[PDB]
Amino acid sequence: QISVRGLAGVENVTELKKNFNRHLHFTLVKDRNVATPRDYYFALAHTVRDHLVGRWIRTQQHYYEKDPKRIYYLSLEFYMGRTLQNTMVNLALENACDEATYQLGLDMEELEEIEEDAGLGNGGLGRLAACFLDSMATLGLAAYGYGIRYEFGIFNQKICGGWQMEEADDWLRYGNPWEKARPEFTLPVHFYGRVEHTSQGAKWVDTQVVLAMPYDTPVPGYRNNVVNTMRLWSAKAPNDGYIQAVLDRNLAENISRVLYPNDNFFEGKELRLKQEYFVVAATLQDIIRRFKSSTNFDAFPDKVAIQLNDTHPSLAIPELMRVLVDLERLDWDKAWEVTVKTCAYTNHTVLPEALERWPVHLLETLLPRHLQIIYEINQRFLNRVAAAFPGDVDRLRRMSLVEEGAVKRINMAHLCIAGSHAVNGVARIHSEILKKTIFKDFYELEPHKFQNKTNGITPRRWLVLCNPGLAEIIAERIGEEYISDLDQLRKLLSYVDDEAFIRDVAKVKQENKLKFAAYLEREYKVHINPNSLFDVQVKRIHEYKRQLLNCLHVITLYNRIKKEPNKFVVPRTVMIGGKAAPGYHMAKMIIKLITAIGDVVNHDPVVGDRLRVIFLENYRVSLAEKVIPAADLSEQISTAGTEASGTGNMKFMLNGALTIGTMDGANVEMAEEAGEENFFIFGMRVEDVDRLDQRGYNAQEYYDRIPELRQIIEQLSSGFFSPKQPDLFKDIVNMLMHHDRFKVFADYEEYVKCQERVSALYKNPREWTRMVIRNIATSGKFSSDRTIAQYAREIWGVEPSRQRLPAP
Amino acid sequence: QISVRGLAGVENVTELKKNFNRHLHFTLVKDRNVATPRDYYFALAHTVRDHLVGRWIRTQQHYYEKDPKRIYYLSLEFYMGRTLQNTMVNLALENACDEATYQLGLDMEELEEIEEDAGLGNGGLGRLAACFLDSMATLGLAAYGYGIRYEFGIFNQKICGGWQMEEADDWLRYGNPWEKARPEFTLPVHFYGRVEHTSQGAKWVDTQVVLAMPYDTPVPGYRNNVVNTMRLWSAKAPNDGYIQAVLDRNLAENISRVLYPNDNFFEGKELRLKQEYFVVAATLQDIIRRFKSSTNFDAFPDKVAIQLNDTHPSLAIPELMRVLVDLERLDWDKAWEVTVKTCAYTNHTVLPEALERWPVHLLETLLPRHLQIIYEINQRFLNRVAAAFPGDVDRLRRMSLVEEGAVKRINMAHLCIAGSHAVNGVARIHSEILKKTIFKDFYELEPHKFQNKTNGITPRRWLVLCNPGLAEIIAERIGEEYISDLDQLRKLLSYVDDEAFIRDVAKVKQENKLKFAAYLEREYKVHINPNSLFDVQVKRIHEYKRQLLNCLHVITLYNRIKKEPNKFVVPRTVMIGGKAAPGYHMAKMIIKLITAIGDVVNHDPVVGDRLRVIFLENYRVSLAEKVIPAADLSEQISTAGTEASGTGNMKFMLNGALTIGTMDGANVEMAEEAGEENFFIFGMRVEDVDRLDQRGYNAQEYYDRIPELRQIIEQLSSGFFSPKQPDLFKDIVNMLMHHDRFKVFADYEEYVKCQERVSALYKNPREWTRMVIRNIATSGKFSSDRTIAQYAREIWGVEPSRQRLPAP
Ligand SMILES: O=C(NC(=O)c1ccccn1)N[C@@H]1O[C@H](CO)[C@@H](O)[C@H](O)[C@H]1O
Ligand SMILES: O=C(NC(=O)c1ccccn1)N[C@@H]1O[C@H](CO)[C@@H](O)[C@H](O)[C@H]1O
Ligand SMILES: *Cc1c(COP(=O)(O)O)cnc(C)c1O
Ligand SMILES: *Cc1c(COP(=O)(O)O)cnc(C)c1O
Repeated sequence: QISVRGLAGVENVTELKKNFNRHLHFTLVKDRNVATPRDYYFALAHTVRDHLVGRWIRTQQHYYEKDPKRIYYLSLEFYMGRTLQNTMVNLALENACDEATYQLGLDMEELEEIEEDAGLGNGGLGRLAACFLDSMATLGLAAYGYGIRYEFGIFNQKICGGWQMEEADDWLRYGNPWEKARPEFTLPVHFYGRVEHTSQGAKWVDTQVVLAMPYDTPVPGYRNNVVNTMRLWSAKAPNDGYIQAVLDRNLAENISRVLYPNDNFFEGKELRLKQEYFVVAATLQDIIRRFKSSTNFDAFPDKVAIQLNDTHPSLAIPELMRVLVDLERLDWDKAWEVTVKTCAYTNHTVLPEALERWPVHLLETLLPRHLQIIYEINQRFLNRVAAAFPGDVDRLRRMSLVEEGAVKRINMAHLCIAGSHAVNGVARIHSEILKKTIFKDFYELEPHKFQNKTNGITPRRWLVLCNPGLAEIIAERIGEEYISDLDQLRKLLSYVDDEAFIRDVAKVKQENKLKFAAYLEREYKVHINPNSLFDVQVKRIHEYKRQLLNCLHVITLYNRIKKEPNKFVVPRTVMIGGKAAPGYHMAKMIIKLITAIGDVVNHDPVVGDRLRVIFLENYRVSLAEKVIPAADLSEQISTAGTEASGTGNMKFMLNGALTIGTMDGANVEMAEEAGEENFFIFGMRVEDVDRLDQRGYNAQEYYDRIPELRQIIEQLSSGFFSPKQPDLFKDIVNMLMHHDRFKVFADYEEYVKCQERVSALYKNPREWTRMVIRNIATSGKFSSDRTIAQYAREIWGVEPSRQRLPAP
Repeated sequence: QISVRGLAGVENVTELKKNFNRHLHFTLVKDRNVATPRDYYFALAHTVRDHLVGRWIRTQQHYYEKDPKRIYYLSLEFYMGRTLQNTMVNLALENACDEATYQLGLDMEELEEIEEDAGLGNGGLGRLAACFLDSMATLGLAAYGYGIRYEFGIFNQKICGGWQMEEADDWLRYGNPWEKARPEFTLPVHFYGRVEHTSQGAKWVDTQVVLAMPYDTPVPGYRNNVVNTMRLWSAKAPNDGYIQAVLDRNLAENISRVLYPNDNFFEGKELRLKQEYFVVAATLQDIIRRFKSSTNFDAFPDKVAIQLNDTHPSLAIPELMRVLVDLERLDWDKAWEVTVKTCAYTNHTVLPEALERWPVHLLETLLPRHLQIIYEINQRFLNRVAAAFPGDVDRLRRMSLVEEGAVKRINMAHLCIAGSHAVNGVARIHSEILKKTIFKDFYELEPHKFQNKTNGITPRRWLVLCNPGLAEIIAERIGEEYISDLDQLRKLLSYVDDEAFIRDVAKVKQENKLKFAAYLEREYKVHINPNSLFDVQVKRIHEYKRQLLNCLHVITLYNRIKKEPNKFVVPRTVMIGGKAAPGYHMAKMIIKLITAIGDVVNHDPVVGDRLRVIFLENYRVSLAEKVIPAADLSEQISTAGTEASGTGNMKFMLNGALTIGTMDGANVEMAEEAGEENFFIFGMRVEDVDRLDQRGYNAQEYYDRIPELRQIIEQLSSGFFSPKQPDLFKDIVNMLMHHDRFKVFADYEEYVKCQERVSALYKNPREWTRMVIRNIATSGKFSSDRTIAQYAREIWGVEPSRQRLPAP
């Protein structure tokens, strides 16, 4: 049908049809009389999977022969979403499969909807890992993603009476056609026990053993015949009254049972610590085994790079030391040199409550040898600090890996910096903040360690897959090369005054909005006006992300309409979605508030279809692929200095939405690339927040001086949005008035004014679209291909390649 | 190579090779450079499985079109063993696959050894179900086996210091290529809750829900293109702080976790009750659904037969009543008529400690509606007893389904008889004992209900598969038709004086013994003399099976040798094997005794290779297939009246061993078929046991009057067989002397004398072999094809058919 989806050749279509029928018969054990749509999905998935296999085997064989430096990306989260369409895109099979299925009397799009999301992540950090795997394969790097195969991913969110309910995400129920179990490569992981000191070094004995069984998933590069591996570990009990002993095997296997959904607040739970060590110990054994199958660990850093996705796999540092010292019998200093040159650490937040600080007593019981190694690392590190800054006793306590207090804790971030040759933030402003504030002491000691690597997204999933209409109109003008070289989008600037292109851009957006408007009715029974401005804020629910500020604007628009009903206003559909961490009370209250506002606004006859407020249920990767292409306005309104980067922001920019946002995280670089004239920038900068903190933030001041703000708080307090429970939102009002860490009121005025300017531009479709073109055209920097090339050259010491491997 | 293994045609071999290579590549994601023997096994298994699929789909389609009466075999145990070779045999693919694998440079026999046993049973009852499935498919019956997919089957037995250790049987670790998960046919099962009475009947409310997910395994008939289904249910939690709720799903899923290994003593554990209801509730829903997919339940018994394998699925009776009365709204009397005509019950023991008597309080909590239904069944049943035997108040209490006492219990056997149109024992003597003793009252009320169905074994697994050498020499003389018509073996009587055949029979036995002798060295590092008489007792360890009597004979032979060292004795290898239930202390002591005897006997230089005592570790179906063809003497020495049938006895008879045995279970009919002159029959008959019980059994009498017996007990007591722990076997001596329910001493003299007669015949190879031929030739009655044809005609009301379905 469309050019970017590849050729539908006579031989390929015929071959796909017959392999489809073979799988339906032999693999699923069905015939056309009993087969359900789910059966058809699986037959197609198996058919597409077959095309990966040859390439997968020869890619790994190629790495064995060429022996390049291997990249190991360690993460507790891989937020993969669906695999079928992505695989078709990367193999150039989409049109052929669409044709083959059409001839069998099936709709491929309908079959795609059957696939479960692989929801093995919370949000941005997990999705970054997924985009990174795609880019590493596309750039021909010998890269492996290592994590945990959770049998339950991020919970499915149900909204019941306006409240979030959590439901188990049983994503493996019907099977996963993409993974291959590798029980033959099972490895032991040790827990508890105690340390003995012999004449020949320390020995970790009397341990409990849990088995780590790998499952391999193929990661295809974009049309280069490269297929890399994501290896996820599953926990298994070893085989050695009777009934209870068998039933107690569950305790060992609980390690890989469920993803921790708490992305706001560090909890210090033993099971989470077990998960972190489990992935680290199994992965490092696998790495060392592969390295030996090429005795001298001097070349270890020449052949291995380990990237730590936040501090979650930070135990890699003392585990590598443990193996090198205790098992390989290397001396401390040489083992340390190897460890530092091998490891690199990526930080994803500056918020102190999110930072991992493990109680010493927990590490003492679970990982006694690792604690001893951490103490030794700390002693030697502090000796270096003391020699560099003699007499600076406070610096010593500030930089210690061991934090003092009621409970002694290990600061995992300090451990990561000490044991890594590179530390990076995820956007320029974030990386600067690391050097100036939370890691200032470390920067002063080792300035060379600190880098920036601004985040990106893959344009395969986030343009070609989810927005084929836009990908096509772009390809018509500038060809197809931009898909793996997104900087080529700049060529679109010479079309900003092209009347045909302006019309095509706006048409693609309109089609996307109608498509999503119909999706909302068919699956959720909600009616929206597709002519309205689609105002979208989708991301996890956090106080810092300021969904509450959005809520205040919504109520402001409603109150203005009620005050002057017969005045024209630009119609809006305000959509907010995202999950709240199960333990986060305030975030759960925020969801309730959103739905409560919707209940009043959506049923006011005076409002009509001029304003609609919808809470987008169960926001996840598959939903993002639908809503983002449909959006007109992207809300990126975190308090300056709090969102390390954001990546949702980049997805919207690539897909033809304009951005209203603060100068926070990657928003700064986005505005810089597009030009500030082409962004809706408002609010305090980082410096303004700092000034207000020195003064002391007093919310009462804003309440007293802004009558429109006062009215909203009075409505919240009095029970306007909750007639049956008048004090329902007292916690929210209290926080806003007395305990607001994120200064919602301080940005309110400028936010509302800026929103008026958005409405003004939307009244002029031609000038709106021209600004959109200026955004899409400058979004190239935010490809994860760029990000990964920077990691490769500046951290891992490897060269990317767009050259294809020979096709089987 | 050999005729009975089928044709190895040029096209079939070429096709098998290419499909093997396809699976290795696409299914296993391997190439010849990395592939292990396990990979090769799986590639072959998938290749063979492909040949089943077409036949499986068209068999089920055939049943849909023809709508025959369906047979549902309900069992908590299916002891299947390995599937690969059995499938090749039944599809006539063995030679073709042997050739195909040979040309790929692989040994098929070596690959067969990689397959895990499906050990979903304890012993005879579980293996009977497996043989029955094979025969039902071979006889063209529309039959379904229903059970539980345990993730852990019968434990693997390790012997450590002479003691049994239990190891979890993780049979699914590497995957099961034979099963097909059917998550789309998942059904809810209810537990706990309470009963409400509305105007319109009873309602079971506030229940806990566990999901039942089916897994289907193909059951191929012997060369008739019939492929039936074994459906096994797996427990799943429904999808609806947070972390713990997810982890607690294990509690629901524990239902299908592990097979109860206690085959000696009923325990009354809640988890076992849950397992029993789980299989019953899911199965009955499936049956009713299939019946409706053909409103009037009058025809239900015309289209459905449910066979209860012991009382384990007895809840089928009140569950069917529950569904018909509470859900379908049929009146009680009509529902009862349908239930009785649908259900039939098979009893497998007379030992009172094995009989299921569930505490009322357990049923009250777990299954409150079922208890109410059971009480109502009981009331109406006792009203019939009272009308038939007026004034007989003791009969009323004896026949009650409710047993009185400290704890009230439900007698599940009484429930089964009341609710079934047919009750059968498993051998003629057993069925008679049921009518005369434990179910005498029920027989007097309803004589027409009581039947015999003598057990059998499948000659596919138990001759063709495990003893191809013997199957071939038989086929040379009488053709191949006997394999599905075992009565044809009688034709072999005209070869009893044939010198060529005598030589061939003895040669096949010698080859089997050398094969097994080498197996013992290669896998267990034990040396045996292949010229010795192979004296074998393999079966679960129970007091009633009298492994202890065998032990006494062994010690007698040892003591006789030590007394007269330079006298000639027929050399013997005495092999004993079998598992003890984990809680059965005496059975565990018996295993220790056997190994302890071996430790003394096997290392006595004066004995040499004239006597060897070996404990066969981890006895299971795959081991049975090896040892039985190698045996010369089969030990079937249970106290008369205690072994309901036995089936191991039949396996040995078919494979060319002579039998030393009591007149118990099926031994009686075996001797009858072969002639008593051709069996080594000894010991008390049932009547003799009864006479001794009236007198009172005094073991001291035997100890006082038999000097050889006295010496053995003195050796046991003094610590002759346990020098370091002199009183190790005091429990055994105490039981034998004071508390022996099974009268070991009473059969000792005749046993030893009879064993002398065995040794005498073994000295004359020609006459030994001629007696063997007389046994093999008359073993036809003991085919499960005969057994199943009798069930079909006399209980289920269906006609068997040897006619083949058209090949795809
Ligand atoms: O998503 C997360 N963390 C978590 O999900 C998380 C999970 C467990 C504990 C702490 N945390 N972090 C996000 O990472 C993205 C990628 O760099 C950035 O764009 C976002 O600015 C950042 O908030
Ligand atoms: O094997 C068993 N029971 C068990 O395994 C068992 C399991 C649980 C509870 C009670 N029991 N029973 C056996 O059944 C065979 C088939 O009819 C007969 O040949 C044997 O004589 C009989 O002992
Ligand atoms: C991109 C993405 C995120 C990250 O969004 P931010 O706005 O950067 O927090 C979270 N969840 C999903 C499903 C995503 O796709
Ligand atoms: C046949 C068989 C049995 C039954 O043997 P009996 O001697 O009849 O108790 C038990 N276990 C296995 C593995 C069998 O094959």
